[PDB]
Amino acid sequence: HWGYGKHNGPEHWHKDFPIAKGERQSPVDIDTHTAKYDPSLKPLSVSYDQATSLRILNNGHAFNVEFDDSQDKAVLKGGPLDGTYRLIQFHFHWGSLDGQGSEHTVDKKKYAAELHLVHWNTKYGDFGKAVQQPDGLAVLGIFLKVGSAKPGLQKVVDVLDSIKTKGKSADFTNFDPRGLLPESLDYWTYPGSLTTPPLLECVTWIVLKEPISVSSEQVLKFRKLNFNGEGEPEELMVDNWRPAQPLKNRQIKASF
Ligand SMILES: [Zn+2]
Repeated sequence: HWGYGKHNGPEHWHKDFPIAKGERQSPVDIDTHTAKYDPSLKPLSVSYDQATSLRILNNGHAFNVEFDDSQDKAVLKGGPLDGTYRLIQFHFHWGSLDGQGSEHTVDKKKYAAELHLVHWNTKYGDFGKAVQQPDGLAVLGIFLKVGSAKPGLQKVVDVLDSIKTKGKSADFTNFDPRGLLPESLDYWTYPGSLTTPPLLECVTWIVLKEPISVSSEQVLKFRKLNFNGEGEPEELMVDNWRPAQPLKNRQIKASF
């Protein structure tokens, strides 16, 4: 149904998902001069040592690297969060050119891509119940710029040929998401939403200030994926990002 084309893209989503014009939609532009340092924010705790990846899936709008979230293994806590959030999957948004691709922007600057590590609040028991709550998810967003290759990303890049089209999946065990993190965990945080339909307003966004560097060859491989299914007209999976939405009555806080 919805997608990123001219006839079914972000400006059309509100027809099927009225919440698209809601009060706490994502992504947003992060104005670095307006974001206020909050000394009460506790350091972020990213515990991915026991992460258990399972599979990688082309879902028609991105590719998701899925994790076993039936136990407290890979969790995010601390920072602005109260409680424990379990990693369920990560995916990226990217562009057709290096000058665009990220969903959040920083002083209107667009990065080549953006990584979203999606976590759900264990007090709600499962992801489906968590997305119906204002504090149901915590998404760790990390910007990607083109320059040096990210070694930890190569295993993901190399399996993309096996999931070129919509609906294809492939085994993807023993992938360590710690290899996708930048050095610093300094971050900005604000209350927002999922950036793809259903656009539910259930996300505490934690966006890292330090981008990771990936190579041109790495991002070029993302751009070879397809939005379409096998045996259908080829539609390159590029520009799968929603543009910045009105900040409205929200404050972005900085951990630094
Ligand atoms: Zn995303």
